Amino acid sequence: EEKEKKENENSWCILEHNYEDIAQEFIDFIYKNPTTYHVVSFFAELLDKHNFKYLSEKSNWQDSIGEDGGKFYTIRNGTNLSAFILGKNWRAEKGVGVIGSHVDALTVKLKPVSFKDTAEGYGRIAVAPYGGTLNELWLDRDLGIGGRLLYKKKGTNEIKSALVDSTPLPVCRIPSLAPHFGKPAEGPFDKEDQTIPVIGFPTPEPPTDDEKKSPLFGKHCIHLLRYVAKLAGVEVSELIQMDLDLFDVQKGTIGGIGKHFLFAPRLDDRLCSFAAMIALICYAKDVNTEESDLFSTVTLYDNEEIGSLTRQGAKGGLLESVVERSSSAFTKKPVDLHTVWANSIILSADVNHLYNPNFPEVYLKNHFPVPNVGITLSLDPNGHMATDVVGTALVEELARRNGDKVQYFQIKNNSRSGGTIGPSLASQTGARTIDLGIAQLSMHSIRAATGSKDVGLGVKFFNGFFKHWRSVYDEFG
Amino acid sequence: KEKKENENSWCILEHNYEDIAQEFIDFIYKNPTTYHVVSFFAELLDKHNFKYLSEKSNWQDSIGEDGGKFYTIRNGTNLSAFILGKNWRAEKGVGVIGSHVDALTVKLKPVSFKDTAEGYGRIAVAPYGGTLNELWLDRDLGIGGRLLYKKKGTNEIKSALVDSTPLPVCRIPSLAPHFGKPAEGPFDKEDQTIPVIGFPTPEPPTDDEKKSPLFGKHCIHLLRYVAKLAGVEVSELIQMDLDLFDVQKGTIGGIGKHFLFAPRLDDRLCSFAAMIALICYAKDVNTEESDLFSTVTLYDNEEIGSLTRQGAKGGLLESVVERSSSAFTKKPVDLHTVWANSIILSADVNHLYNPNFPEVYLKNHFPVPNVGITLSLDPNGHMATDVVGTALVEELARRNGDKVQYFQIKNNSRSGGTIGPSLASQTGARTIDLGIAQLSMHSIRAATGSKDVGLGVKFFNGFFKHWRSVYDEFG
Amino acid sequence: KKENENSWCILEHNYEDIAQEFIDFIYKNPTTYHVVSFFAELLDKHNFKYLSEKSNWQDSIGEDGGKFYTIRNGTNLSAFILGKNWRAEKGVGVIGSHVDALTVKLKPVSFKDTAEGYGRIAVAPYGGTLNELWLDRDLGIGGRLLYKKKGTNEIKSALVDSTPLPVCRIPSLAPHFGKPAEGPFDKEDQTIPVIGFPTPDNEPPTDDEKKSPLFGKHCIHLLRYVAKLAGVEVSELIQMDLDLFDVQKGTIGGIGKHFLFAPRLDDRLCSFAAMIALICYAKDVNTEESDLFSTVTLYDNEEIGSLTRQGAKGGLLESVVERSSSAFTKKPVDLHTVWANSIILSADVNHLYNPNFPEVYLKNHFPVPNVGITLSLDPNGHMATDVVGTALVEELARRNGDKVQYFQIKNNSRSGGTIGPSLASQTGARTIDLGIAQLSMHSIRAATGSKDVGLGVKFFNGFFKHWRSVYDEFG
Ligand SMILES: C[As](C)(=O)[O-]
Ligand SMILES: C[As](C)(=O)[O-]
Ligand SMILES: C[As](C)(=O)[O-]
Ligand SMILES: C[As](C)(=O)[O-]
Ligand SMILES: C[As](C)(=O)[O-]
Ligand SMILES: C[As](C)(=O)[O-]
Ligand SMILES: [Zn+2]
Ligand SMILES: [Zn+2]
Ligand SMILES: [Zn+2]
Ligand SMILES: [Zn+2]
Ligand SMILES: [Zn+2]
Ligand SMILES: [Zn+2]
Repeated sequence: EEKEKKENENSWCILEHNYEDIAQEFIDFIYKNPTTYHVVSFFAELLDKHNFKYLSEKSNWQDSIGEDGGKFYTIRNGTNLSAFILGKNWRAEKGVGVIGSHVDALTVKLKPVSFKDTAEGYGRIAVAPYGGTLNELWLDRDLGIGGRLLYKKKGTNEIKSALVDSTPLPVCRIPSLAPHFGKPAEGPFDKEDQTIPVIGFPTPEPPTDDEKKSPLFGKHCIHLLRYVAKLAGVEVSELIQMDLDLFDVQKGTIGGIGKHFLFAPRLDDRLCSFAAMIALICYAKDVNTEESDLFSTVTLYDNEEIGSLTRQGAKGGLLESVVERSSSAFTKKPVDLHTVWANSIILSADVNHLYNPNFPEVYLKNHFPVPNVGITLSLDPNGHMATDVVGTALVEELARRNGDKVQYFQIKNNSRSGGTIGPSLASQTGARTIDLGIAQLSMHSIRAATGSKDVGLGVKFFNGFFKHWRSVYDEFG
Repeated sequence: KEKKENENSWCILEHNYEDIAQEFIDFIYKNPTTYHVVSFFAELLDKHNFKYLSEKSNWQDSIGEDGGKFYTIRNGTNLSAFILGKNWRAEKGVGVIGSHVDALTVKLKPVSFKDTAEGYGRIAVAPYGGTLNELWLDRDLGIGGRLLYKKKGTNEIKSALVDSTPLPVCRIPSLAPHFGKPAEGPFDKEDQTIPVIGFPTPEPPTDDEKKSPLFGKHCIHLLRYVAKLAGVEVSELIQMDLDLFDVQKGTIGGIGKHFLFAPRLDDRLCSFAAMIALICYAKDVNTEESDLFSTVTLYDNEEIGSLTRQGAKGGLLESVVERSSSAFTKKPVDLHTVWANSIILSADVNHLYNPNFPEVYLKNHFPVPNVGITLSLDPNGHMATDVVGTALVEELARRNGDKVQYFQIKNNSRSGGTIGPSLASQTGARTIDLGIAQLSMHSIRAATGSKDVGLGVKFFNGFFKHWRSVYDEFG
Repeated sequence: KKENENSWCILEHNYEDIAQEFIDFIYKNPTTYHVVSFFAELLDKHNFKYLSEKSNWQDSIGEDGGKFYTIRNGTNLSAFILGKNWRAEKGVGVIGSHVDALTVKLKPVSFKDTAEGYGRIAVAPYGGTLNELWLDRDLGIGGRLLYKKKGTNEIKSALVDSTPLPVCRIPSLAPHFGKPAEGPFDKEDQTIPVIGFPTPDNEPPTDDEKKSPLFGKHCIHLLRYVAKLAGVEVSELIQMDLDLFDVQKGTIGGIGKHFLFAPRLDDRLCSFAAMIALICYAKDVNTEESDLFSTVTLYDNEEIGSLTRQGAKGGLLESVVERSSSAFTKKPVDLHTVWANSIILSADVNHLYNPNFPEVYLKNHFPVPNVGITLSLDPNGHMATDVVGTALVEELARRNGDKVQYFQIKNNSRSGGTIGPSLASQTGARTIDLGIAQLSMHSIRAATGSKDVGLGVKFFNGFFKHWRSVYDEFG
């Protein structure tokens, strides 16, 4: 009972040097929450279990947050979440300790009309890529279906939503052509005409009159509508709309001959999102908000893989909104947000690239990370990352204090860089922003890899950030 | 009787789609530049009892507890009209239609002067967006836009709009195919697609005309002409912002009159439909009794990416809502709560199925003429439309008796972007990309359905009436 | 006193002194850090009070207004003068420029193994550097060191500069070797700075030196060198952000001394000219009497797209005006009214006519040396300049006795973009892109007219004196 509670804290927050348990919780998390909707829902439920109070965006917060502050979260669009801890003794000059990550991952979306005519008896579905999917890595993979259904119960005018998930059933697969056929079997393949998921081969019930009353009748195969309705526990007639993903249902696993690796889908950026959220929860356990003088948050964004210019992406400003609304409700007096942000540190936590020993020519000597060491700073002099000399120094100081190791990633001068939310958050807030993350192999694959210790090592680092960033940043004044 | 007949034609109350189609054609023809379009809507708003508010003055003394019907203009090319009900509160949100009034055109260069070329007069021009291609060759081009002038013996700089219509002052002449390879396009936009304005025979500049700041920057024939159109002296002209545009008047067409052919549909088609819908809706709205905040905001510079003060990224919508709500309550307004409860229709024209290019249209995701409004859907952020917005629009249409169509690109194709994503992130409000579909977007002369203007007006009117009620189903 | 004012502020037609001060400024302040520090020291000497971003400005700015400046990141500076009689309807008179220039940055780990005895350092390009123009140039090293004195927990900053010593040179391969000596060259493997060729008798690292966080990240000779320049121990070094730059001092040139040759003109030329205009202007402003709000805001990261906290998109201008106006009045300020009445000059260098490349310059739309400020015009959103802005600057010039030139690209050419569109969009204010024209933009060593620095200062000084009065004629 009491020993199990101590052992639980030790596993989740790596207090007894137990990295294996947190690695498995991450794997289970990825497997049980295939879509962005599931991930945000998982964290929402996690936050409820650790006494964070949900606040709706749709209502003013002046009545919900008082002088004692506390632990809160809000959700936008079901895909964009911000959790935060506000201290009774917080002032504008203390700033905010932020970790910003994204919860969207490369996937395949069902088209608004997924219906395709049968092709020599084969059932197929019309889909679209979200980011750079539907390539050769997506061929011959077991694909489940899941996401958000919108429904309206009979004899009501309420539109409600349900999350669905076929796991472990792979409902479809994108079949490669056998190499025996020659040149037609050689990639790359047309994302509209060639990489189409095969969902069935049915044999010889037709649609009922009630099923035909569904808004989605004609838009999707009657078998599909029946299936998702059964998963949701509603009638076909009640289905209003849907937003469904196809995703790899292969469960993650520890691997390598010495178990040094973790293989799993959708690491970018659910890896950092998970580690940052668990760190927040671990940190929150020992925070009395009545005595604290800090403002801490993890904010999770959608649509980072498509450039962040949506209301649920980093450019939509959920962070800025949360800090403005909370501080207004907290003090009930004029808060200078420019002073707030000038004293803040934002960690833009996004996965970066582990050294791949089979492609040494793309990695910059002395500026790549390796597995199971620690967090990696993303450095770039051309604005792809927001990291600057003070932020580098802050993180290195933090790590030396907390016993963490820090690695570097920067591109070769003849190479090219990805871009993160970091520059966007820095510009929108005016606050010093540091791009960093847990490094991984095979980013944007359907199944990626990181170190087996790296989930725990990330949790450890981010926990130390929340504990010590304010004290460390004060050295620079 | 006359007022009942006008309401039927303009607001499609008696099922009359012909008249509103003709008014749209007349509107496009009579207002060739963005300046003219904004001026048209300003005059229209004045006639329906909307009060102009200047951006340069604080609105607290102009808007009170009763709210009302208002509009404002930035740069002469960015206009926001709004209806603020006396019983509005932050949790009601705002119902917004955002469209753009800029269209592909050709601009006179700051110095339009060119030396005569074997006797031919020509003017130096620049493309605004993807113009000066083969579709702009051999078209009758009028000249028009904004002149800035200063009356002689005064210091004030004033504005006049000018328009040569029906006179086409110039034409970009194709080379006869007889000459062979030189006559094959594409053509150089600087050296080959140059408007020919005249061929003058053997008065030189007077001493007064030389006092013009524009003397030497434009041909004296041109300066005299635009001076005459504005009713000012050449000496008084300080600057100008002039377009060249197709003066071919729009028309109903097709063997069964199913089509409307007209220039500059992108996006004056949705802008007109949304604005007429707002005026129709406003006729039956008592602002003393209303609990809603409704707006149509019209932007400039969308075709060049919206990053100007008069484009979507310049934030006129957000400013209007902030200034209105501060003046209205005279107390702190939670603008985050306002936008969280809002719906933005990003109304921009999308693509009708072209039966001659079936390979670029996505099966089950193309619109056809004369059916209804088309949702623009995109999973990679080119459009702001999401699952809830789709369901909302479909719910709204089922209630109002409208039809809804889909547009989405093929996976192996390419998509343009709209202001929708910009508005969504700037406000944090759910934004829905949709519009009236058309053929031949970005041509000098495009086409849509002859009923689509009226169908568009009907849908947007339905939006203003029922969006709040329908969106409450999702809460 | 009068001789100093006449030299700096060009009051007795002395253009050579200010040109030489500019050359000295460029030579003594090679990095963005030095440039901001130079302007900070200049502002201090002219009685502008420094305000930290990290504290509320309520206790530093009162109803009297005054002369102030603030700094973000050591590279983003905003200086401003706020009049006691200022109100929202007077707006703000803004010059916005950038102080970052194309350079070469040391990598976070600059260490390289010796290569047949040669010492080299690992570096990266900031903008389009490490090309053939960067070969065979004498390169100095300088920038910001972070250190922590022994027995303290205080991270402090020091600026270092090797000038006149060129520590580095990127050596071209001799043409004798043939094809390998033909560019372009790989920026990672071929354009690597050579820093030395050490001999055995450069001592081994001491135990204290090994305690540095930077031990292993840079070779010990480099660490010892930068420690000696800052006056600290190697062990105390925490981090560094260092540039490589041309140490060739600028000069007046041409057979008639019509030119000025110097490195890093983009955009320290306009920044210097704008800042000196502000100080010259500020000498005769009594803030107790003034009703104006004036600012020069200097940005970092313009050359890489401005999307950082210290770039234009980070909003230091907007922040300055909001914080100032809040502390100034303590009765709420309508910022939308403020910006609606404002003028922003986006002052960034544009392109002088290069007579060797006539084919890329647009006839009647290029500037020449020693005439005056050049308006940057573009109808596709690369610049923010509009017809009213053009007329304002021309009016202003006519009143102050300045000359104005034009720059616009040919229809078949390509344009760069400035911060102008960003600033116009973020504020909603009318923004005018203009600048002092130069040859050879983005070279390691560029050129402008020898009179153009003074002509720039004179024009910008005229702007601060007269912009409010002139813009009132357009109302
Ligand atoms: C050669 As193919 C278009 O079938 O990948
Ligand atoms: C766009 As990314 C840095 O999540 O691969
Ligand atoms: C070959 As050509 C420039 O006359 O279209
Ligand atoms: C830039 As567009 C969607 O108006 O063609
Ligand atoms: C031809 As080479 C890559 O040595 O510049
Ligand atoms: C990006 As630029 C207009 O300073 O060359
Ligand atoms: Zn990614
Ligand atoms: Zn990522
Ligand atoms: Zn368009
Ligand atoms: Zn459009
Ligand atoms: Zn530049
Ligand atoms: Zn520049």
